[PDB]
Amino acid sequence: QWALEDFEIGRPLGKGKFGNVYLAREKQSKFILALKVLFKAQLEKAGVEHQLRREVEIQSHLRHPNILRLYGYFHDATRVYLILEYAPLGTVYRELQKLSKFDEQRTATYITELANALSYCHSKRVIHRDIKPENLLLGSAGELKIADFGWSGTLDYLPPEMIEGRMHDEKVDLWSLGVLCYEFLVGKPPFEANTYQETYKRISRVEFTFPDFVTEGARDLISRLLKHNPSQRPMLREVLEHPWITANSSK
Ligand SMILES: COc1cc2c(Nc3cnc(NC(=O)c4ccccc4)nc3)ncnc2cc1OC[C@@H](O)CN1CCCCC1
Repeated sequence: QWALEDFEIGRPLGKGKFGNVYLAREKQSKFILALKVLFKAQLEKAGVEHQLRREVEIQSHLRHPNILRLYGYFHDATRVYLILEYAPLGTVYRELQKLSKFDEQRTATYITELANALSYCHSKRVIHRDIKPENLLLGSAGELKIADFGWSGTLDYLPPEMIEGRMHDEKVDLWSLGVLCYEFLVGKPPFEANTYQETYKRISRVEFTFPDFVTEGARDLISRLLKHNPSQRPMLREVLEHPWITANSSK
């Protein structure tokens, strides 16, 4: 049983459509964490946000070093509160804008962290279909943390099966992994274009190319992951064992 009076509120970390996220601290022990405040009146209008409740139930039973922890939640008369693990280094997206693009060691280490996390999720019957840089946070040691932002995803990261209105499964996560590996190395997504229509067309036809600096091992992995036919994509164990991943990962 938590209470608002148990925390000291600090600076705003980000803004959303149903409330904000603040840096906070437990008064007594002085423990740093993140607090998200949502307004009921807002939830019960944008839809029947019982979705929040299901998502909170699901997220609170996941324990992995590469998945952001939901420590708990409570509510009062007008607000609902989520107590979250704090990520000191911020978003991967912000880090990407600063460096322009990552080198092979950093990229390979990140892909390894995500495959492990996605593997644990699949065994828990949890499939994302979403995992943008903006939604990837960094811990104290620089480790990746997967957060739950789309609990309520532009075209760039969507797989062919989806925009083509077919049925999907856990194979969408392999596609996402390919788009991300590419964006990390090149600096931008593989199907980006001036119009929505052209992007839709390139994804469906799987039309993309690599800049000259991209390595052959990197091209190999990404070409295997971005397969039109979902069943032609490798298992997560095959990604963790790919020669390019093994050679450049710092472990
Ligand atoms: C972008 O800035 C942030 C968002 C965060 C954040 N956001 C977040 C919001 N919502 C959720 N979750 C949910 O909405 C949810 C819903 C249902 C069920 C479960 C979870 N998870 C994480 N969580 C934790 N830490 C965060 C840190 C953030 O920024 C950190 C920087 O400032 C620190 N700064 C320090 C100095 C150098 C530069 C970086």
